[PDB]
Amino acid sequence: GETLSEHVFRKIQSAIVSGEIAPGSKISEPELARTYGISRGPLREAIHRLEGLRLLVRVPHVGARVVSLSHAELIELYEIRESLEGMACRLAAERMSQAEIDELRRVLDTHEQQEGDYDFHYRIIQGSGNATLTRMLCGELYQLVRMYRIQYSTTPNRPRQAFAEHHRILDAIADRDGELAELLMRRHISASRRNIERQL
Amino acid sequence: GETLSEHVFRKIQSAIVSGEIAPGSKISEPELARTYGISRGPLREAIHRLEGLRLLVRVPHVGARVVSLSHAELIELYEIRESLEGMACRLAAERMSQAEIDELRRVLDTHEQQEGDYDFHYRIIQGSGNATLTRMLCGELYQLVRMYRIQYSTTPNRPRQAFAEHHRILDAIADRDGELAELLMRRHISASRRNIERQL
Ligand SMILES: [Zn+2]
Ligand SMILES: [Zn+2]
Repeated sequence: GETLSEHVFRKIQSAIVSGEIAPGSKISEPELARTYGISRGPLREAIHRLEGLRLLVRVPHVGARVVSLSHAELIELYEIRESLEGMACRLAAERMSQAEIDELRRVLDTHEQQEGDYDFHYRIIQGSGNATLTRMLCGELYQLVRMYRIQYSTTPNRPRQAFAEHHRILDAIADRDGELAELLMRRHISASRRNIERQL
Repeated sequence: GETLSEHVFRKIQSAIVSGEIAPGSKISEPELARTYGISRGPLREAIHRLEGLRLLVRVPHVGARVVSLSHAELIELYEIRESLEGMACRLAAERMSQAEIDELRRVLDTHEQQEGDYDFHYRIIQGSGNATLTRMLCGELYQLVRMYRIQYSTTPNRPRQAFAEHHRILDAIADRDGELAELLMRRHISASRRNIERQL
């Protein structure tokens, strides 16, 4: 079972990621507490966790604000993403069983929108054999990625460019070439960042 | 101000890291709740966070256990550490102001034990200009590092070997060579892992 402080966290985290609460919105704490009817005891525990995930920001006199969704935060998020997703492909090419790679191939063929992208990257991170890697990618970093993409959709020709990048990454993992797969993942993540930048 | 669930978390996290609670120890939940006298409402919120940090482990019928401190967990922890500390040096050589580098040089000269190591790595991660990087290194990963080193001290000749490795890393950062500094950091982190492995 979950605690009350955890139920409030994820329901707030979903409203921020999906866009129900706009970026930069001031969080009315006694007001939002009336929406769920729970004391401020465990409520600060929820807000403090969202500040650590850099979904909210602590303003010193005023209180908590939804993150700026700015250019500097985008560079911060894709720096770590490039390093973590890169080493995930390096370990996946080393550790993914054969049957794991064909399953990764099926998911690619069928999807031939942003959740099909999640499916491809999720297996690779899972195939890396590192649970701490999954917590930082799928648990923390992918939450801020999801709310940049909702506010800034992909450009018309991106899904075709990104799909070919996926095929080359999978082919390097199947060939057990971790050095090439890490390099291809970095280019693919860097291409995703430049897409969001062109719409800021 | 902090919440009660957060006060209990850090006091438990300190007892696990320092070694007051042995690795693999079964956590008696109603018993440990009597030690602090707080209901199980916010208590599960503390245990769940420690499982995410992989300091505890959830056993399905029994409950929570202190982490195994095994060889597989050591490889998991130093995989991410190599990638994150490596890119931290790459960004630090790009972004650390001049005055930041001399300050990093002073700390090295004076310390010429495991907290002097923390001081050197802390400035570099701080100099990387990435706050999310600091949260994952100093906040989460360094907690599991601290409890491996307490249970397994350094070998007699390690501080001399590690000190020279620090001087070469700082020299690459001062020369603004991010590619070399990232490579030197990886070798230095890999050397630290092999030290702990020799005592397992
Ligand atoms: Zn993708
Ligand atoms: Zn060191």
